[PDB]
Amino acid sequence: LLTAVVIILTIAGNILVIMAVSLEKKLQNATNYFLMSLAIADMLLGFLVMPVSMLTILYGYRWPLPSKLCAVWIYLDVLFSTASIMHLCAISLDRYVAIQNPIHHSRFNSRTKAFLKIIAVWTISVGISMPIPVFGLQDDSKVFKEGSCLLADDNFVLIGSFVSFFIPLTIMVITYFLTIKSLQKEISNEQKACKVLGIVFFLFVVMWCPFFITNIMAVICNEDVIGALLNVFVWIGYLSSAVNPLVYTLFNKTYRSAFSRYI
Ligand SMILES: COc1cc(CCN)cc(OC)c1OC
Repeated sequence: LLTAVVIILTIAGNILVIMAVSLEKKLQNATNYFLMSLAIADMLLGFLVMPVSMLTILYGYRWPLPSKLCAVWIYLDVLFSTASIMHLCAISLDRYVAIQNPIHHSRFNSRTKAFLKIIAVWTISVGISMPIPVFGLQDDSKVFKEGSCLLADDNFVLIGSFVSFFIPLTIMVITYFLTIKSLQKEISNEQKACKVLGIVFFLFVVMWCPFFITNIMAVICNEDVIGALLNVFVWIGYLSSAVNPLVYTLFNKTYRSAFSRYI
């Protein structure tokens, strides 16, 4: 099956990134520590969540797993997906701040800033993903629907899709536009950086955008077609966790050398 390839690529990429950060003396700085935290989140998703979804695919969408375990499963899904999304948003904000005024960025570029950023993004993701365990375990009807298990809370879906992908999307759009308008004011290094930023932004938009917009159209509005579209797009969005470890690292020569050495 095609879904078994994605889990293999996710875990392979995150192992390679983790060993590249940990076993290299030159890559150990704040940015690669934030990237390591992102890789940790993507590994936790691709280890605890995606094989369960593959078992759901194989089992005909009746839930073999315990019912109570589905609510915590949705909790882990939302937790790790939000963690990845605001990790990318914080990466984009840090890139814009470091590119617009590089002198003032180096005055406060210690490891304390990176630790505070990691703490902030994980606390934000935990707070966003907080109600699913508390309300889903008390009432089983809020997470189950005719054997299949999905978020049946419409208002929670709207709020947690507006605060997790419609604030970060506009933040990333604004920072990408401003970073493009900042580097163009000045040179193959800057053009290569612009190409990399554009590739990253458009890959993120292409990978993640259809899932949230069809999730919104599922609730705000033919049910089988929308359900199948959400079914395909939630697996398309899982492919982004196997792409961010590669794209954010392979543009460096040291990362390419380390990945060729370790394999
Ligand atoms: C918070 O954003 C979400 C992120 C995912 C990631 C799914 N792989 C699923 C959701 O609903 C279950 C979300 O809330 C609507």
